[PDB]
Amino acid sequence: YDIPTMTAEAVSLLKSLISIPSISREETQAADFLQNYIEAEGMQTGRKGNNVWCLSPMFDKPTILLNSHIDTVKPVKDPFTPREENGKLYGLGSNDAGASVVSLLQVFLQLCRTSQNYNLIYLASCEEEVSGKEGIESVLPGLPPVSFAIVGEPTEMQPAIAEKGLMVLDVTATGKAGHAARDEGDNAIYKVLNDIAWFRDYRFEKESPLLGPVKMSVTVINAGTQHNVVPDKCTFVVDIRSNELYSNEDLFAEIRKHIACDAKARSFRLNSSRIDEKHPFVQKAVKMGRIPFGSPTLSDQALMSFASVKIGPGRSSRSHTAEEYIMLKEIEEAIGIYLDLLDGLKL
Amino acid sequence: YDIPTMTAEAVSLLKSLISIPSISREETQAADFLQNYIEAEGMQTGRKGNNVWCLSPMFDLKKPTILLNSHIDTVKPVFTPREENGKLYGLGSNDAGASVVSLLQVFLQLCRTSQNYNLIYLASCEEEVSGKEGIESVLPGLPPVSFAIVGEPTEMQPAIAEKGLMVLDVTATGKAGHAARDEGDNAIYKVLNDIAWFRDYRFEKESPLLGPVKMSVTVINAGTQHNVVPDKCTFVVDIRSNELYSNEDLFAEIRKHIACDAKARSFRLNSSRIDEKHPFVQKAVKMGRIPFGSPTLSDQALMSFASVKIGPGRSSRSHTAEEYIMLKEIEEAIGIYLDLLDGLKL
Ligand SMILES: [Cl-]
Ligand SMILES: [Cl-]
Ligand SMILES: [Cl-]
Ligand SMILES: [Cl-]
Ligand SMILES: [Cl-]
Ligand SMILES: [Cl-]
Repeated sequence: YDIPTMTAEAVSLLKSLISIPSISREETQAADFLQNYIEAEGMQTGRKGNNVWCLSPMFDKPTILLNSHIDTVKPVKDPFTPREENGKLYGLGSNDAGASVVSLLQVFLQLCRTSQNYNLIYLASCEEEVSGKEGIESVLPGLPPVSFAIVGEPTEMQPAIAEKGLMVLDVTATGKAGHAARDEGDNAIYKVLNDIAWFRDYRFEKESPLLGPVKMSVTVINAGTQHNVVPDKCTFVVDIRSNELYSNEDLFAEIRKHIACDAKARSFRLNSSRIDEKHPFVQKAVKMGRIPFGSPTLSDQALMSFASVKIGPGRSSRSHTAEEYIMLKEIEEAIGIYLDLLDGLKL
Repeated sequence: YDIPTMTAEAVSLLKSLISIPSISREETQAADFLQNYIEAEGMQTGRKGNNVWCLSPMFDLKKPTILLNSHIDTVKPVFTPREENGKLYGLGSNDAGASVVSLLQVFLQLCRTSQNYNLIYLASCEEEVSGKEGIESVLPGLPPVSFAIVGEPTEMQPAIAEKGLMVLDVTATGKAGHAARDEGDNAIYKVLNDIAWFRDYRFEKESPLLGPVKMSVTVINAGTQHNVVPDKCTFVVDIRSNELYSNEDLFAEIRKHIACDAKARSFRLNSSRIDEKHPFVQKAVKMGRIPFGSPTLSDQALMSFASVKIGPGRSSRSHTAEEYIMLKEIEEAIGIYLDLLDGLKL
């Protein structure tokens, strides 16, 4: 396989992508450029919103989905004009997750000219950064059944075989009005003090070797208006991160048995992910010296019910950061590693 | 003394004052009128801002001085005086024009008699908002005050104790970071034990007149987005002392228990007290008056010397729609004030 030519082409397509603003929900022009780029490779695409896909020829055999996102986080030097400096390509969305988008497509295109035991689907999803309803969630029900998926996010090409989920809970304590200088009222602030300590100290029974215990964090609180008015109402927000041993639904039910104050989940759908260690892909990865781990960062894996693994070029620490960059050498390395894992893989 | 004549003159001045709008900080015209009135009575006045005072004749520093005080400002309407059912309506009639007019008549009469003490009459402004241009601006400039009488609606019963006010802002400081990672320092978790402490602690000294120091945590705020560990959390504490502590005494104890940066908006609105064995108090009790403790702030809070709060009307009427004062209340006040002060061996 011609790695240097795939790398040189992946890098030019990424410069184009960095130059096109593609913040969550305002990704139309980037999606245009992507679709029109693939079309020029003799491939017939599919589209829904700013989500673009491409099925392999002669399908339906197990199917492997190759996926990453084209939306970016808002900025914050340089704007989004690409710049190269002694091996580094600077740009918003270069590390998270552009580098993965350009590598997987080059790999998809090369593998479409080889004889494999599986069908292959490429997907450039949108609204990943805000967990948006018109992202990946809107496309899965139309595509053919997915047997296995690779999600491209920066993991220094290490296989993330477990990923924490996300659930946000709004809790409200209702007290009673009064004069603070008198013997009147029910203080809504006092009512939530034990609740907050419980959120910080409670440990769910099942603990994961890869993600440790379920994590819960009280990160926003509000109550009261002026100093001589009894606070009637108090609201707080809990950010909850399941391990792969629990659903968001299992956690909410447990929590409602210990907390008396009204509590509501904003959603239950962004669950944790898991893939069995004997899975053929995990097994070939390990035989190639890769070290499987568990990721604390949410991705498009959370909207996938089928088995998946998170593995892509770049590093976590550069994401959502000033002067974000990807190394030309990391893209070269990613393409070659992706090719070795997939070529001759039997599910 | 001619009590009926004094009463008609006091009631006549009260009408003229009600008609002049004097919302806190905007009492210039009401103070102009009042200054002129006092000058026309043949008394030389003193003035600073909208505070008007005058001193008894032959004032000497070898005798003790009693200060008579009330305020000319009023709260915003909830001003044309009407009379109906032996009762005078208008903004500032109960709180506190009725004391203003009564104390002035009492002052002008005692100034023509021989007493063991000197007198100062003071009409202060900005009381309702405890403003800096009010009584706080005047006191350091006057001669020494042995004790003062503050005229507020107490039904001519003496308030010998008054609560103070202190507001505290406490801030916990942490460190930001990602909530799903092993990062940051949560500023909200830092304040949990503190808030329980403010609600459960009881100061050692309780008053029979005001009960114990009261503290309440009434406002809390922290955080912005769910995935970011909060690095700041601020809350507010409303604290009302009894007469057995200054606000600084309360702050020093609080700081021994709370590590988080805590800052008072001010210490200056302290509790007040006058000893039960003070001669004025003993005279009142002898006349069948019943001393009590008031939970309501007044200009007493800015006086470091001993004081008693006693005036015509009832506090239930203050700050209310259709404010009034019974004419019989001005008449009674004048006579009670004169039985108390006339011949008092200070
Ligand atoms: Cl997501
Ligand atoms: Cl109040
Ligand atoms: Cl952060
Ligand atoms: Cl998040
Ligand atoms: Cl201060
Ligand atoms: Cl005393």
